[PDB]
Amino acid sequence: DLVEEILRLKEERNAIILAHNYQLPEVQDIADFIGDSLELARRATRVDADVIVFAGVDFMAETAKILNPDKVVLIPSREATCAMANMLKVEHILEAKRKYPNAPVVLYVNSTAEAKAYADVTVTSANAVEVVKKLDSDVVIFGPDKNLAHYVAKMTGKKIIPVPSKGHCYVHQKFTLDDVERAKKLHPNAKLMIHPECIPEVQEKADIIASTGGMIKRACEWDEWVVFTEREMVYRLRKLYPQKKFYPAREDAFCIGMKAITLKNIYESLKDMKYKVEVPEEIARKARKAIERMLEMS
Ligand code: SF4
Ligand SMILES: [Cl-]
Repeated sequence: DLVEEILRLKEERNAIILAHNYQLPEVQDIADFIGDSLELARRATRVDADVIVFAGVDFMAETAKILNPDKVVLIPSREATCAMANMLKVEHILEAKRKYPNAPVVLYVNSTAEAKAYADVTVTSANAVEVVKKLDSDVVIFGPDKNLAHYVAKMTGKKIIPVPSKGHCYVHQKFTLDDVERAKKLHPNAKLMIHPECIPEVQEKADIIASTGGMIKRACEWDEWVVFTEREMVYRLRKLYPQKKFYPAREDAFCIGMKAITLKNIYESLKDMKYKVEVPEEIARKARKAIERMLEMS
């Protein structure tokens, strides 16, 4: 019984389990806190636990370690990785900076810790517009997601240069205008909640544009929603609001990296104290500073 074993080991290890909204239902069901990556990392800084088991992808566990350097942070599989974050290389940032010497570098939190060390400021989907509006430059380097960059450009009026030029999340890139039309045909009383990682023409059809935390916040505004994000978010929303109706926008919006994590490797993570997440000191210090500037600018 993996659940019973996990619960006992969590107590033995003085551990907290943090799960991203895209984790499998059986993982969400054993987590202590569920949410998006930055919010989970922040909430753990106020928790008296010795060990964090991060049920999510590598950059999320890295952010938890950056903000909780004094805790052991475990990732259940090193194959839990983010294809979008991995598209942004330090080279891309430096090459972009050498080309636009006066442009600030704004890093979406969905990005490696190493990339964060070169950012002037980080952003979440929820604070990206307010942060970028406060930058003096009308030209901004933004990464790694070109679709979020386009949304920020629209809402700020600034020129936003995506780094890398084609950075994107393959899960969110799948959604199309045909998916929007089908959603309205199959669920005519639903409103559309759309992640800003979706393509701009799909963003324009949204009733609300928000990442997963904002979807949870704004779900109270209507009783039926079609959800344009990774499909496990539907499970999360149905558990939060059993009185509402939620429908996935697609049959295939599946993040392979998120689903590298299973109940069995959460058990093995606590049993064997693996896999330990470490962040080099200089990267961690610089990544912290960009995050702190984000919170001051928002
Ligand atoms: S859903 Fe997209 S952005 Fe999130 S971890 Fe998976 S690949 Fe990365
Ligand atoms: Cl994600």
